[PDB]
Amino acid sequence: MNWTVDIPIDLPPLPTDLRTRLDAALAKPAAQQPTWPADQALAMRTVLESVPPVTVPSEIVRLQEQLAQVAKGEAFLLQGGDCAETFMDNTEPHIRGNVRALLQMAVVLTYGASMPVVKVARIAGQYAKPRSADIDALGLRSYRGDMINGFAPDAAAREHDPSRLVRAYANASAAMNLVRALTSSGLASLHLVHDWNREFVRTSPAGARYEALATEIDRGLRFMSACGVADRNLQTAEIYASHEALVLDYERAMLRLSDGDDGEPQLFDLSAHTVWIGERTRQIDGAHIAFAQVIANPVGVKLGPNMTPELAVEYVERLDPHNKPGRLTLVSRMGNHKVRDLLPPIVEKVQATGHQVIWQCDPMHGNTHESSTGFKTRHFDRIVDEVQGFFEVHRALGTHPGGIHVEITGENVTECLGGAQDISETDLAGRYETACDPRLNTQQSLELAFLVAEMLRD
Amino acid sequence: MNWTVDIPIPPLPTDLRTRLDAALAKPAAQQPTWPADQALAMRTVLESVPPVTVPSEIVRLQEQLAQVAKGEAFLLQGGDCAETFMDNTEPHIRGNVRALLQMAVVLTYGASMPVVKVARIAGQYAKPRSADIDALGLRSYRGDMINGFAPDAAAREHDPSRLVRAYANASAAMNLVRALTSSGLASLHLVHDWNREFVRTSPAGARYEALATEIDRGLRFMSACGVADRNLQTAEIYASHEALVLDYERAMLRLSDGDDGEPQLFDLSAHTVWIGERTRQIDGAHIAFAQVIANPVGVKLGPNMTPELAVEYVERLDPHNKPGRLTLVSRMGNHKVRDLLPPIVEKVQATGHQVIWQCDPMHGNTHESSTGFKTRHFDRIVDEVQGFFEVHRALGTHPGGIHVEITGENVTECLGGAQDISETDLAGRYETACDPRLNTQQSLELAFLVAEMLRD
Amino acid sequence: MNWTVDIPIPPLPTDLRTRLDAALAKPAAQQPTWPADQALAMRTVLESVPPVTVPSEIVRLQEQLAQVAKGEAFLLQGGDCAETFMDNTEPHIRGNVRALLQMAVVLTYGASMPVVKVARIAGQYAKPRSADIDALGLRSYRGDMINGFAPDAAAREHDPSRLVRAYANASAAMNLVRALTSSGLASLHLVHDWNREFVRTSPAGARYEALATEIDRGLRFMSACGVADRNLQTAEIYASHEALVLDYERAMLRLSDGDDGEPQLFDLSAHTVWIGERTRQIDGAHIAFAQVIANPVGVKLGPNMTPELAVEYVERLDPHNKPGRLTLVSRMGNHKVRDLLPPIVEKVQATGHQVIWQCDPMHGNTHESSTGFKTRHFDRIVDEVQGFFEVHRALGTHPGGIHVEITGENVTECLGGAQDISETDLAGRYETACDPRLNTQQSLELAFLVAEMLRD
Amino acid sequence: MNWTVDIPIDLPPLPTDLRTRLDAALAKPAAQQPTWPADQALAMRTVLESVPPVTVPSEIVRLQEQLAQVAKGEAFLLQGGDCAETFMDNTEPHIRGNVRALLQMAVVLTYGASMPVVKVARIAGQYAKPRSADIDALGLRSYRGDMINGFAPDAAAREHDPSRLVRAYANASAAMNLVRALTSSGLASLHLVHDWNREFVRTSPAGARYEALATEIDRGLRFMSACGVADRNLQTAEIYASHEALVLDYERAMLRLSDGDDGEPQLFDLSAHTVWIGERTRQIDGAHIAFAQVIANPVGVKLGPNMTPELAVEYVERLDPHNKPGRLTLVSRMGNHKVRDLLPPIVEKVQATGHQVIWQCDPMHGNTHESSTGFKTRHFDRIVDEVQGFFEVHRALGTHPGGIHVEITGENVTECLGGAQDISETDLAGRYETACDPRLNTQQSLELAFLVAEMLRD
Ligand SMILES: N[C@H](Cc1c[nH]c2ccccc12)C(=O)O
Ligand SMILES: N[C@H](Cc1c[nH]c2ccccc12)C(=O)O
Ligand SMILES: N[C@H](Cc1c[nH]c2ccccc12)C(=O)O
Ligand SMILES: N[C@H](Cc1c[nH]c2ccccc12)C(=O)O
Ligand SMILES: N[C@H](Cc1c[nH]c2ccccc12)C(=O)O
Ligand SMILES: N[C@H](Cc1c[nH]c2ccccc12)C(=O)O
Ligand SMILES: N[C@H](Cc1c[nH]c2ccccc12)C(=O)O
Ligand SMILES: N[C@H](Cc1c[nH]c2ccccc12)C(=O)O
Ligand SMILES: [Mn+2]
Ligand SMILES: [Mn+2]
Ligand SMILES: [Mn+2]
Ligand SMILES: [Mn+2]
Repeated sequence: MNWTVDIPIDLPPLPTDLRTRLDAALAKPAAQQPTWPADQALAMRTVLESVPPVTVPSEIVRLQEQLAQVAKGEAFLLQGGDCAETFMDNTEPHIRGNVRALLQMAVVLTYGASMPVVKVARIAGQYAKPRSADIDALGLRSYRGDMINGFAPDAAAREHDPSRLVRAYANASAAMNLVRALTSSGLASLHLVHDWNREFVRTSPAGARYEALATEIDRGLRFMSACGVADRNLQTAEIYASHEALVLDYERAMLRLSDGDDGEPQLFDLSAHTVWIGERTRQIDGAHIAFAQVIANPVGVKLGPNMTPELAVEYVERLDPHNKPGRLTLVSRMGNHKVRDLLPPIVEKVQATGHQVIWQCDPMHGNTHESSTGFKTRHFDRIVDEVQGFFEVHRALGTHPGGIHVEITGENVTECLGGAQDISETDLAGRYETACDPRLNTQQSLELAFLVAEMLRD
Repeated sequence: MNWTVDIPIPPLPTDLRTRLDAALAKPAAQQPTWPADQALAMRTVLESVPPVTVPSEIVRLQEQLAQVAKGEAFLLQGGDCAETFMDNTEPHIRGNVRALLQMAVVLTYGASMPVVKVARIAGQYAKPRSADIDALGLRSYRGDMINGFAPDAAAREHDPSRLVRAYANASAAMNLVRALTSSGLASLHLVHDWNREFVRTSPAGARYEALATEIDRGLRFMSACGVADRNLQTAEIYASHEALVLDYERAMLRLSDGDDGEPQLFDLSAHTVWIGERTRQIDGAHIAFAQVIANPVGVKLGPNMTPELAVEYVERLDPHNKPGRLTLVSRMGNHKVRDLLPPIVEKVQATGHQVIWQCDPMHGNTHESSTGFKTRHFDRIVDEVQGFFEVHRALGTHPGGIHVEITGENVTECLGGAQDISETDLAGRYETACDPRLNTQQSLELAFLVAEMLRD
Repeated sequence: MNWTVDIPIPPLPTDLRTRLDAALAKPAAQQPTWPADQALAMRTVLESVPPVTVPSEIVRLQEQLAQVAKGEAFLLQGGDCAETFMDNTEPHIRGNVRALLQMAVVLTYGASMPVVKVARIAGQYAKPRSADIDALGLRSYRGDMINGFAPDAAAREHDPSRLVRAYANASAAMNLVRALTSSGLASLHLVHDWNREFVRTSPAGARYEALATEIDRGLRFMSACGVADRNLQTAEIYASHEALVLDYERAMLRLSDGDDGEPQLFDLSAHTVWIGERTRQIDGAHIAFAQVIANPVGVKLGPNMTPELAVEYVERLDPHNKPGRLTLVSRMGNHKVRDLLPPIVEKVQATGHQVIWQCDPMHGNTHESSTGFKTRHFDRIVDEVQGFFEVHRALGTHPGGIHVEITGENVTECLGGAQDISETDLAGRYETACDPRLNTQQSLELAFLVAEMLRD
Repeated sequence: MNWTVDIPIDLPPLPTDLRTRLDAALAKPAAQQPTWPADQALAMRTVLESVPPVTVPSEIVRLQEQLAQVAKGEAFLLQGGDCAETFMDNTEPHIRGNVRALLQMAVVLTYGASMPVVKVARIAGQYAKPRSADIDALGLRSYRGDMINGFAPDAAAREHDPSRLVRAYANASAAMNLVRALTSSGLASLHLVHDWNREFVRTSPAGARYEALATEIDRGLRFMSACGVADRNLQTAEIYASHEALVLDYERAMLRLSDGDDGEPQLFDLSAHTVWIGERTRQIDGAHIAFAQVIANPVGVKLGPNMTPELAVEYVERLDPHNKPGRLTLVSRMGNHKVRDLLPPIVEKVQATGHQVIWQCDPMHGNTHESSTGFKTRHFDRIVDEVQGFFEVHRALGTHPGGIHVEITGENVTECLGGAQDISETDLAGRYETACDPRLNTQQSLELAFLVAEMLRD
């Protein structure tokens, strides 16, 4: 009839002082919010206020410690996953593939950087997106991600449905459960992950190019074993969860109070470990920035080509008022043709504040174009070149190129042009599967890690 | 108040399909009565969801249960009698995880060997009933996977959407159990501090002070010897429930890769499951389903168990003689266990198979109070574990573990303990959706008492 | 019966040469009387030999002694009163190492904190004498570094070749101590098994059974919690002796590299040394020598110690306020310790320096038996440690350690203990070349008793 | 007067059954023995029978386990030190230097081999040597090593002096004490040792040649740390002690019985962990081979160019009668011009026995010549080439090139020609300090390790 099933829905409030501060923050204007009825939103938030959290505060405190090391130039941040997760594709094979692809990158980057890599997935919550246009090319209300409405090009599917708040949480908690299982039970074994990398080198069209570094890494691993390193710390990995904090109904409902066995109680957003604010919602006096101000999680802000040095400093002063290294990550996405010019005066001005942000490169979102064959796509070479320029900016300034933020999948999709597979405009039509932006496929994402490893090694 | 999910629009190896079909074609007791087409829709949803557990965890559990079977570890299994969707919250889950960990510390010290920790959690949403009409003249409550606790006819109708609600709640609970155990709740030193606070405040804490202090001095000894808090920071808590609703269990089957031997069916709704008294028909679907899955399994054994039938369970469910694959869960009643258990243990031991012998001291010791509550006396619960130990000591066999129903809540559900919970007291916080649980103090007191059994 | 060694045919920093010269120019008590030119030849040999210890070990010991001084570890120091060349054998060295380890296990459990293990070994070859003529009318025996034990005049002549014989024996003993401690003698589980055998066979083993079993259950708990035998397989035993013969100690000085701060003189005849009652003249060469070397040092404090003099030792020997650099070693007599120690501890604590307070319960409790033997009563030895603990408990200060004279041999040298060694018994195996030692059973019994003091 | 000092000398016997077997073995003829009086030898043996052992049996059992792994192709044996230790040069700086030089080699070989390296020093007992001629070029009785007589060209010094048995033990136990201290207290820290290697690359004349591999190793080490390997297993190293078992008075006096907490009591030679029998004393029916037969230690036999395949098999049958992998090491020293020809039929015949020996290359003792300027010397290139040929023999046969046995020192001596320093015949006169054969100096020994690492990597 509909080919759906309906699932029926049937504790103490947050402290009054923290709620008072939250309410003053959320009184600010919020861009890009769903347009569902307030009373229905309230009902769904009330459901979510009672569910088990996706993450817990001690994990977020640990992440914060590891991100402080990144900010101080003593680790590197890898952040990667789908552009937009869908409920339909939130499956074991797909989750496992994206976790594998992230781990494979991390091995190569760890060796290249000669320092720890903090692994943060875009996963278990990346279900909401902004739109510039409220009507899409089919004359429909725009798809806004599965937390808000449906991808299917159908008017009914596109109506904003607050029950998707609860479907999002179910999907997020189920995905996170599996990410925890996979990372603690042997998928994330260093030797197993490297074996996958060896197979990539064996079969890639440009594997000859990456053979030398792959063999080095292999000889590094075998050296560890030769020296009598026990495989204990090598058996499991930590993968943290992240998404864009966009739908404030969801994020506010997933706020919890820490139990104060750590230093004192505060608000954590336990929908994720770390979240970032996007280019379309980072209004300095808007609700998203004010929400980020109130929560204890590490946070990031996207910085595009219109960014000024002065506005960047404002973000730093609002979001890192206590000068905690790693609390704030500034995520540059300029375009490969602009990054070398636009980034330096922003970095200089922010460095002069005495604060220590993480400088992270997003080489995807500034390098998107439309193909002749009608697909939204990005060229691999432009993605690579923005990271190259980003490294050059930091090397010239003596600052730390702190990490990358990429959109990838373990699927063999045909979404970005180029790479060693030499994906063409024609090829795009084969497996163009993204519900939003074009992702690096599993080979392209690994090839990028090898290339960035060589940047790190210089 | 509906959320809504879409019904999704590589085949099993032929032999596994054949064997699964044959198992599920056998008669199955205690199944919900809902329409086949609606059940199919829900199963098709569940066949696509992320699993609650993964096969490598289950293989690890099997290794650790083999050590139990060989007399080199002890099995602690505990949690709610029935999880509810309403009470599937962070505080409640944290409390039950804490209560299990607290027990495990005391039992680990008492046993002088590792304790395998298995929660009744993230799936324990279905129960059998002897009668389909209850004392109020309603269709019986069968757990939140099947129908609703509320005493009205509409709530008690069997609703297949509860299959998917059960999974949602299970996966969210399991996520949190993983987080809590890897991120410091399960720190050995933190858990023991809770035990010290119990001794401080219990009415019979004087009784348990000496052993508590011994444990404390054992922990400090580790630190004194330069043991780093690496192995001590985190714990493994496995998930278990009664495999009852075969619509749910069959939909949560996944095929392993052939990285370990050959491809097998794992039930990834849990790490380990057990078959109950009312569904363990030797030629029934539940026992046959258990034969087809790779998980470690248990079978409840009540007072009508024969030595010969016990051997037949062993031979059907442990056909490859894999130590720890099968757990036999005695629940006899404290007045019967000493008499009924020995000839069952003797006969099974003579097979050359190595089962885990596990004591369930709850389900054989239930009575109704004057004040109308289903309850159990603490002293009878303790005494069945005592008798169980005596049976094994006399035979030279391994008293392998306990299976108890507990909660971290301060409920008033079982009589007695050091709090001396009375029939009157029961009315205060009788919160269980099914059987009476040991509250958090009673569960810890039981662990101290069983530690003293282990030490003798 | 001579082996023969050749006299070997970068200058100190000027300030260290100046300070060493000034120290050694001060008056030195209790020195051998042998010709300067012969002493010089021997020192020149010793200036070229491989050191018994190395500076990084001494820096590590200093770190571990700082933890003792801060109340976070306990110091066990024990071995022969006087090592002899004749008894410097594998069995004897192994026995004394075993006896020290056995004590350390019990004390570690009792203290609930790490025990720093320091043997009187690999150098303890020289002793002071109050009288230069002994009861037989001979020149007194002064230890094998100086002259011979045999009661005849020729053997008692001071012989500087014994300097080099002492080093040879020391370095050979230290080699073996290193081998034994890294290669399984010092395995925690093996050492505890020896303790279990003692409880099995001692006449008062019933008395110590409960604590022995507690310790056993503590060890098994570690294993149960999945502690790997990595940290448990090996132990560190440091070497110590009284720094008495300044010809020997000065020849065994080596200059550190400047990898840790600046170059310093280390005495590499040992890890730590102490200055005795008869050589601790505040303006004498021994105290000045101790000021110049980087090793942790101790000073013996007897019944005539004032609080003011104790403070002067602290200020001279710990001028930089480095916790654990100085150990003050109380030896008062069991009848005096409670009275004499408190005002010394109070005054020193008020300085803001953190010394190690260590009990030597032997040297203040020596008497002569009817049957002619120098002996000590076990009960008086125990009682001085008891009083020492009482002094510290009353003051809120740290009873930091003990310094005892023990052997792994079944000798008959100290009266009493559970064996009830009598005056008659003494004649059986009175084997010490100087003071009466606790035998292997008495030394272990003492550790059990001091563990109970630690537990109160 | 003499410029010496005299040191005066002042327990249950070994079991009667073991002594009976020992006496039957030592009844055999023994070559190259000192000629001191029997009654004086007996007195000195009686002294030594009572001294603390240099090594203990549990260490030797552990070595045997690690050598079994070498024999099975899963580890590599490095054995190195002075040709002849002297008492005069048995000092802290010299011992420390030789330990450092061995460790430096081991790091490079571990990385190159991608498997553990068993580190065995020629040290703490290498005090005795054979001679072909009983009169030397000065018309004196030949120097036979400090255990027997004195190096000084003086008739009195050259008389065989049994008190040197006890001086040898004193020196051995003092050296071993220090080797234990150094290896457990931070000299043997992996990172510290590698830093020395970095400094060598910085300053060697051919450091450009070895820079790439040095940097690889550095990046391997930093990878370990990046992956969160704790520096516990990396802080200390095991260095075992070895010498040629030549003077049977010494070796027999240092026999001890194991305490039988291991499987059963037997005779261990506790003067060392492992000993070998030389080319001049390996008579198949001689006392040295029979002594090696009776002791439990791992043992080696030198095989020179006159070796037959049949005699090699005889050694295997006498010395490894229980087919214990690693118990026997066969140490080829052929000459670089002969090894490729002479070794293969020996390896083939021995492999066919079903026994697993360690095949170890001694590239020194077959490659010695006299310079025009009068010095006994070896060319670096010939030393390297014999190891090269040795590897080629094993690669062709599918057998395991199991290790090397070299004569090295941490001193900057001028004893072997060539290397990157290009040591000439003229240069030899500068620091020719060996009491017997020419050693690789500290730079040459490290350069050899780099070159053999490249052999391992092929
Ligand atoms: N693909 C998902 C299926 C899903 C994930 N978590 C839950 C929880 C409860 C029911 C279904 C699911 C979906 O379409 O939501
Ligand atoms: N486990 C040690 C690691 C090590 C420590 N120092 C060194 C020096 C050279 C090689 C290795 C090591 C080992 O592999 O022996
Ligand atoms: N206690 C839960 C609340 C809830 C609603 N949807 C989900 C999804 C996943 C976990 C929990 C929940 C209930 O009433 O079902
Ligand atoms: N880390 C060691 C543990 C140990 C090993 N053997 C012994 C013997 C006695 C006491 C302790 C130990 C240590 O704590 O010294
Ligand atoms: N007990 C020793 C035996 C001995 C003789 N020379 C040495 C050298 C090193 C150690 C011991 C010995 C003694 O009588 O001196
Ligand atoms: N390896 C863990 C140690 C541990 C950590 N937390 C707890 C709580 C209760 C018992 C033990 C542990 C283990 O033994 O399970
Ligand atoms: N160079 C050494 C010095 C030596 C080494 N060990 C001992 C023991 C006793 C006396 C001297 C030495 C030598 O010439 O023997
Ligand atoms: N301690 C882990 C090591 C590790 C395990 N799996 C992976 C995968 C990719 C990189 C590293 C690791 C860590 O460094 O995160
Ligand atoms: Mn995107
Ligand atoms: Mn129940
Ligand atoms: Mn004394
Ligand atoms: Mn040589």
